[PDB]
Amino acid sequence: RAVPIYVAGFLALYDSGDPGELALDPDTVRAALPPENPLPINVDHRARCEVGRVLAVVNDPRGPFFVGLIACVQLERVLETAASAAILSREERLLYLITNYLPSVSLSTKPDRTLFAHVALCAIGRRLGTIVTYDTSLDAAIAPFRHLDPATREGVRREAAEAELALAGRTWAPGVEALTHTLLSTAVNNMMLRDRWSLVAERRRQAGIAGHTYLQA
Amino acid sequence: RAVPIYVAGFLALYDSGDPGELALDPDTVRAALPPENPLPINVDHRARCEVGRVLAVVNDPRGPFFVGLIACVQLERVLETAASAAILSREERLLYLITNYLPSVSLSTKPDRTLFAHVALCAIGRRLGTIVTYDTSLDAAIAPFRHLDPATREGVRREAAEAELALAGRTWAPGVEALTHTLLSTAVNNMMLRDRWSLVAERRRQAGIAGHTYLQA
Amino acid sequence: RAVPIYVAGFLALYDSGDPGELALDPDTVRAALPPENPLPINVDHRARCEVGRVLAVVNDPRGPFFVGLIACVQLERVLETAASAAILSREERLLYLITNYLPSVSLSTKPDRTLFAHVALCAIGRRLGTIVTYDTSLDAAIAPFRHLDPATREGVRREAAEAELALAGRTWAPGVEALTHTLLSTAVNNMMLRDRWSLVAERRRQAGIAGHTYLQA
Amino acid sequence: RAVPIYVAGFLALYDSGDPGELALDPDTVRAALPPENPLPINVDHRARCEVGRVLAVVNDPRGPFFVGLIACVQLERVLETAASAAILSREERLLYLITNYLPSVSLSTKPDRTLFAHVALCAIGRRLGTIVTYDTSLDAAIAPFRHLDPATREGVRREAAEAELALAGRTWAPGVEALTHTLLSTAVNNMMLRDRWSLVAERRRQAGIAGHTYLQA
Ligand SMILES: *P(=O)(OC(C)C)OC(C)C
Ligand SMILES: *P(=O)(OC(C)C)OC(C)C
Ligand SMILES: *P(=O)(OC(C)C)OC(C)C
Ligand SMILES: *P(=O)(OC(C)C)OC(C)C
Repeated sequence: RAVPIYVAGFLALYDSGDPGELALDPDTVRAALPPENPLPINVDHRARCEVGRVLAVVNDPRGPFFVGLIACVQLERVLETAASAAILSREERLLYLITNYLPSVSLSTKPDRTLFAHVALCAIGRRLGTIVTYDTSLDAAIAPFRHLDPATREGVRREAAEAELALAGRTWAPGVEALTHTLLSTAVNNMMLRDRWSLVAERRRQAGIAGHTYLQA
Repeated sequence: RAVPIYVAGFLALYDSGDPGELALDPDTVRAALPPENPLPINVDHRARCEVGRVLAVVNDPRGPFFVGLIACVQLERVLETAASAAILSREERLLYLITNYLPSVSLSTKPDRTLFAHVALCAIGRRLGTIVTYDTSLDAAIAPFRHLDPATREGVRREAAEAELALAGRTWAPGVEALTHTLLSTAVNNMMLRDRWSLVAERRRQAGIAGHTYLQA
Repeated sequence: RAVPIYVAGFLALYDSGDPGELALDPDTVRAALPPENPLPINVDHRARCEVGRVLAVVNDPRGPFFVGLIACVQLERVLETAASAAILSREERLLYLITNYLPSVSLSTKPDRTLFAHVALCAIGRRLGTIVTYDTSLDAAIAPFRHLDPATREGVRREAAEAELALAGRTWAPGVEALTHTLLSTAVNNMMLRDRWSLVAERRRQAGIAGHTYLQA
Repeated sequence: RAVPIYVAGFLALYDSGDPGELALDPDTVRAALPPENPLPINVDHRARCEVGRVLAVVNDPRGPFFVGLIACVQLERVLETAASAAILSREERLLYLITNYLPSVSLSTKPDRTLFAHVALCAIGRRLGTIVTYDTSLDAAIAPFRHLDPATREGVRREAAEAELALAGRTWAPGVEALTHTLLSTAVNNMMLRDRWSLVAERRRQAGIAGHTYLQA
């Protein structure tokens, strides 16, 4: 019943100019992989809102790149119904809705294999180039990433298939009201942002994302 | 328990440049006042979300001006809790939140006394100069309005005091989930709006709003 | 200077219902691979209009799938200038223009390795499911193909990279006037088609193409 | 060498339902006739492509009707050669081709005698009932028009004979490449038109065109 959605994007870009604290480097990422424990995916750090699971994190010459799976029907409905949409097809309407509402990732860290805590989908992340892609196929989710080492692609596909076998069939169900409140919060807390689409456009460029994306920026 | 909030603003400006359909003129407004029936105030036209009542609508030389009352504790909690706010005192926080989240009014019309149907608080209205002010005192809510005919002030104060006497003590209770779902909707349907704060700044100027407003534009 | 464009799509679907003559089967395709000689890519069978080269043809359980490269700047200009376009970005404008003008492939056959003669880009092909995809990356061109054996993907990527090494740097230049006349011909000869977009939509479905494609059907 | 082709049709219908701007009325047309200066005929408003001349424009009770002459051998060759035609006799092939490729007229206007600027042959015009007829005889070109005031016929024949005497022998020669580039453009800019033949069928009915026309709609 749930539309399995794949998210892909950089958790961080290595020499991007992230402030002192936020910055991530090759050796620290090297030491965090593979993660000791699975990285759950939640909405706007509200840890009650688990909606998926990070399948693979690969250290790309540009930064730690990841691929996740979101199998949550409540998240679908809550979004589908909120959209008193004027302006398609079907799950594409869903792709269009999640991409533009939740265009960024945000990695939380607690060096060793337990450094990476979890990833949160959000409107605007704190590190650069953190704009993600959503699609119903892993290959389709990673394709808009043109500045990606060939090895990263081949490795993220391999790990992601195995990883899927485990949580095969798992669906998350955080609670429609929990979901509803969490997304209102994502809006209310980002209302004071002067034109967020500039940042989106800018960070989409830094990530090397290009193509016929649903992202309207 | 509810913090009575006063909304004030122009429902429309007379010679502003509103498209054919939306345009309002002095004669039509003349004929519509006083309203046959009280004007309820709701959030984003979702009639289920009645949160207040329009006390006075005076035909100012510039356009139909209004003053309304919002007495809803659910709206307060729904907003207060969504704000995982970083960044003043108390109900001022409340003022700050609603002002920037729902900065515009929108008058629905069904000429005679039954023309004006209701007013909806919203992010961006379709008529110019429709930026409102919120405050815990009627006098405070109308003060930022500098291009206001002296008669309009004395008239809007007089009717408001009376009008309040009737719905004195009334508190609206649409239901927190209805509120929660309506506000997310306000957020989702306006996500593709490029910048928005420009329009808010422009239309604030048009209305002649000036002062130490919570409106961050 | 030329934008290398990748085309991908089925040259034919195995049990699709193609008329007696046009039909292709597994064993006949098996016997034609690898092609004795490279398969050039031309516009609407006008053999003077060579604009690219077929990189790989892989026998997929569904039909012979191929991946080609178009490196032609004249084709770019002729299209870019014809489009007195109302309605983006850049080479995407080019992607949008070539996809919707030339949405199909047409394989010409002269069984043995010399069966496959060449492929022609055209508006509407004669065999079913022959709707192609164009993109600036091979991976991005094949991603909209969801009903594709995993082996096909891994094989078409391997062959295509090697093949590219040979014609690396090759650009085609058929002649802008030749190009101009050939494309007018594509239009004039398909004018009598009652709604071609129905077929496009239909044959896009038969191919298992899905996603945020430039193809406006 | 050129095959003189006669075009006939309504430049506009009086009470058809043309949007605000495009709408034409009897008085304005009255004032515009006769045209101050001859009306050249071109392909798709590209003023470089003058291919004929409007002989008569008579104000019929239904709308401004016209009869024009097209004497251009390049247009003939450009069309004849583009058609890698499968599928009657000769100049009839020519009739068949132009009729279905450029089935509509479009009157550009700059009220006084200088209102009408020129008419452009095109695929789909913006005003209703603008479907034209082509033939090698004026009488043949106006015959399909059944809802035509008897006066209009006798008037349009009379002025046409005279008008011809002046531009008697004139043959236009825009240049085959100009022609070739203009026609591709006609094709590229109308590629996103869903169906088109419906509109052609509808507007043929509106004009009151009936008969054994080459127009395949
Ligand atoms: P993330 O990018 O934050 C990590 C640095 C913890 O963004 C949050 C604010 C949603
Ligand atoms: P209001 O300004 O609309 C009235 C014209 C009915 O704005 C709506 C779209 C929230
Ligand atoms: P192709 O699909 O034709 C082969 C069968 C030779 O289409 C042509 C008519 C463009
Ligand atoms: P015509 O009908 O346009 C006039 C109104 C100028 O059609 C053009 C768009 C070819």
